[PDB]
Amino acid sequence: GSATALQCFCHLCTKDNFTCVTDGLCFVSVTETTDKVIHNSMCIAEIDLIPRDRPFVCAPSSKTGSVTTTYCCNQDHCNKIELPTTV
Repeated sequence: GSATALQCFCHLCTKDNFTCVTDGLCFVSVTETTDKVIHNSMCIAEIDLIPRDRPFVCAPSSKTGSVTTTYCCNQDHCNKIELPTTV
């Protein structure tokens, strides 16, 4: 149950049930710049874990710019509802 199989509500899914089941985990990129607020939810596959040990993409040392609060979790459908504003 869950953990290895995550249905992460994703942005590009559309007819993919609005969510895609991953082999890795859930991942939302919330990057609110002065460009726009770029919040995109994706099902992060295990292959998409970069690096595979721990996707640093979920913790790129967001210091002040970009406001990139990356959601990564192993709960089902926890995608855009993980840690509240964690850089």
